[PDB]
Amino acid sequence: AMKGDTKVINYLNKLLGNELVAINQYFLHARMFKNWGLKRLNDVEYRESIDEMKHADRFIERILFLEGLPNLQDLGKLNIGEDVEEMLRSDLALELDGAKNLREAIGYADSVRDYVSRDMMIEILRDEEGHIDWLETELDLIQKMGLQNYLQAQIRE
Amino acid sequence: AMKGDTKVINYLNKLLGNELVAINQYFLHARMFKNWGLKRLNDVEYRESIDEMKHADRFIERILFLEGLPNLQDLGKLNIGEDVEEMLRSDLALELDGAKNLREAIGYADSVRDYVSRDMMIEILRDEEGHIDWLETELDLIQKMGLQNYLQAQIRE
Ligand SMILES: [Zn+2]
Ligand SMILES: [Zn+2]
Ligand SMILES: [Zn+2]
Ligand SMILES: [Zn+2]
Ligand SMILES: [Zn+2]
Ligand SMILES: [Zn+2]
Ligand SMILES: [Zn+2]
Ligand SMILES: [Zn+2]
Repeated sequence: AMKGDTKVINYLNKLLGNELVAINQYFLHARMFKNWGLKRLNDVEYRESIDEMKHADRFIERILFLEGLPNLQDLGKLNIGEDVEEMLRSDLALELDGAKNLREAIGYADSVRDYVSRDMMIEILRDEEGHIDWLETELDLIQKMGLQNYLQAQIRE
Repeated sequence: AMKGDTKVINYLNKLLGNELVAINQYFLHARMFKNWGLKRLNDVEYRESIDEMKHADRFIERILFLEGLPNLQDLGKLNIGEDVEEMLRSDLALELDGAKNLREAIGYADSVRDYVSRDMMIEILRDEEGHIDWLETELDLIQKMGLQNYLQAQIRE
């Protein structure tokens, strides 16, 4: 029961849209992984999709508490990718942009004393840095091994 | 293990994108309803969101079976709406466009003897006509009652 900063609400709406794009992209990648028998990749995607759903729910709850309404930007075109490397590299692109947006939002909410919105986003950003670390690590392994050797290494004994 | 019609795959990708837009919009509406204490509205949304997730999964599975890959169009801007009538009227707009697209796809898959894709979409279209009926009925009740009386009538004894 309070009216929040108008720029804070706009940030929260931008960030919510980011989470929804990521969840859509996870929906497609999971099924693609599963079809190729890539169970370890599928299980990480699935698990991170749960993280993002939790973030979106937090955003919407915060917007509603601030007497704002959910109102999304153009969510654009997804770049789903055609092979595993491209899929993970697209995910990394989304994640790095989302983290950039989160930092910007955090700086601004902090600057205007919206410390509840700030603290929620800080928690979310910690989750996203974990997502980034995972992607970077996998992509570095694909570069080291070559994609086909990497994929062959996912096959279960 | 077969290669499907290229236009059939493009239809399936278009229709999949439709389902993802609808699921995003359900995610936002559910939480908005829940916040306003509109439990009956929230429960229908939630339940239909489950239908749409099932449809998207069918589409992706069919695309993968046809040796296609998931590849989405611009999913655009959602019109979330600012009051209950606007929210339901936006849902009706999505649903009517999605049903139009499904009929078009059904006619074409039938015309090229892709009767498995045709039959899957027919099943999906039956679900969507149910969604439409529900929306139209609620919207007719809002017109009859006025929105405020309608909303007051949702309140639980
Ligand atoms: Zn992914
Ligand atoms: Zn997230
Ligand atoms: Zn993430
Ligand atoms: Zn490379
Ligand atoms: Zn809705
Ligand atoms: Zn559907
Ligand atoms: Zn529907
Ligand atoms: Zn009206």
